[PDB]
Amino acid sequence: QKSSFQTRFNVHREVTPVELPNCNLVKGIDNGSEDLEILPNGLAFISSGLKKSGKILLMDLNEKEPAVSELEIIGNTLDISSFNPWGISTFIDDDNTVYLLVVNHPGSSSTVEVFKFQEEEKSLLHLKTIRHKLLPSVNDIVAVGPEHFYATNDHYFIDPYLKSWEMHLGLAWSFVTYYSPNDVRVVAEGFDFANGINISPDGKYVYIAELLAHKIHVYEKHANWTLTPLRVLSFDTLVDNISVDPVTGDLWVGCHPNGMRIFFYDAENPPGSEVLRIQDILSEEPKVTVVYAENGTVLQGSTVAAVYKGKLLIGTVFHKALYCDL
Ligand SMILES: [Br-]
Ligand SMILES: [Br-]
Ligand SMILES: [Ca+2]
Ligand SMILES: [Ca+2]
Repeated sequence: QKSSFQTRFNVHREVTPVELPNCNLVKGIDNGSEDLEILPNGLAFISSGLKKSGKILLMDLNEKEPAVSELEIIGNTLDISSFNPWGISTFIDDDNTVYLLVVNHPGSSSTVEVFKFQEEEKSLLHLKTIRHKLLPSVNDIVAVGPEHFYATNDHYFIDPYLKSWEMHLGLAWSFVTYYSPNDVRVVAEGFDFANGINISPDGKYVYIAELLAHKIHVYEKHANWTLTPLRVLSFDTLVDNISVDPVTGDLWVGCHPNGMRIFFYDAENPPGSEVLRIQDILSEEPKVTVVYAENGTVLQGSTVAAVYKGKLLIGTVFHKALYCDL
């Protein structure tokens, strides 16, 4: 028991540094940047202020030193006042409309909010609130249409007091749901805190991070939307969000080296950050490289990292964000 805790929360881990030439804190990000996603054109959406307001931020990564702006959410179908965004995902339709899907925790429950991005206006037009009995505790999603996605539930329970028991007992009842207007079903289950999720650029593989098991599961994804287990990779770190580079298919993964520091926050012992790159994920020996790692004297609690034209943007649960030369 105390032993399965020590191993799940990686309570002994310390971080060997892995430095990058020229990293700057992103001015204006001080209360989290837990998930982010960069469009083919170099615009980056970042969710923030996870639990100032909850906000969706925008950076144009083509700029020299991109400044962050807050997107204005418009519409009457959403109460912005309890907006508490977590994972996000984007979907670009055949006419090039950009949809942004955002996991929301307005109180103890979960929804997925769907927005249309209005580029000229720098605004997000709310379209729909999605909720469902198979989306009890949503952590992140990956969109495969305007209202179609796979979602991880990082717990089975909705009530925060039961969630906490569920996590501490190690039930491993976290699960993944495929959501679409006519067909919502469980596609995988039995995880110890499923969390990041993404898809290969050809749509044939789904990747799921299992935070407290320290694993990334690769599933074949089929024409009828079902998933079947294909590979599992293991790590000496808590894997959080997965980003996928569209040119190569590489995974870029934000990680928490030591789970004690990220789960029991202590300002005198803050969590560090760590970013992995994973290549040739189907091969017999996937290539895993630590691209960036530190103990938190600069960036605390890295959750996500993605690359665009030689630059690496790294977000955190509740702290800052870093933009680096690769
Ligand atoms: Br519940
Ligand atoms: Br750490
Ligand atoms: Ca995401
Ligand atoms: Ca997370």
